[PDB]
Amino acid sequence: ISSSFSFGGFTFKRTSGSSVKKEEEVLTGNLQTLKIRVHEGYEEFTMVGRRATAILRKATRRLIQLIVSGRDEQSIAEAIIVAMVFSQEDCMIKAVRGDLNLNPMHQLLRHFQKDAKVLFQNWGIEPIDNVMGMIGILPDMTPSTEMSLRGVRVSK
Ligand SMILES: O=C(O)[C@H]1[C@H]2CC[C@H](CC2)[C@@H]1Nc1nc(-c2n[nH]c3ncc(F)cc23)ncc1F
Repeated sequence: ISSSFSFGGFTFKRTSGSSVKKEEEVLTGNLQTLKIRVHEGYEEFTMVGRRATAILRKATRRLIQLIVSGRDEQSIAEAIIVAMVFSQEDCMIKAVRGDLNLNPMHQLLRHFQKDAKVLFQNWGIEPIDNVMGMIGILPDMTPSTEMSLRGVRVSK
């Protein structure tokens, strides 16, 4: 499996861990069957885009943590969407609200890039502690000191 690759306009580089691929069929939130390569394992990545930078920890169909820095709200949102799709989480699969048309991961990404409101509302939030250098981000992509999208923090 490749150590560096591109997804959603971000260069990903695996800095720790490894995964194996297992083909699985998942049911989307539009009741469509999708055949995807699910990655199994613990991994850490960097993400570098033109307008945002992040560190992503993940496990099998599970986002662990995304620490993201970006130029503005929109640029941060772009990184979050890519990370949420990349995670392969079921809540992301179940947030699909269209029939998808081609690589299935790319179709998922394009769908959420078009409108991420259901993705962000269904993802979940959590309370956060005041940690120096970080802040929370709400489903509407605005900041909060007290709560954040689950597993997501913004570097500031
Ligand atoms: O699976 C693919 O066809 C490609 C598509 C474009 C980039 C990504 C994500 C989709 C994937 N390629 C690659 N994906 C991965 C990978 N590691 N861990 C993952 N967890 C979820 C995932 F979803 C993809 C990966 N490691 C090396 C790759 F080279």
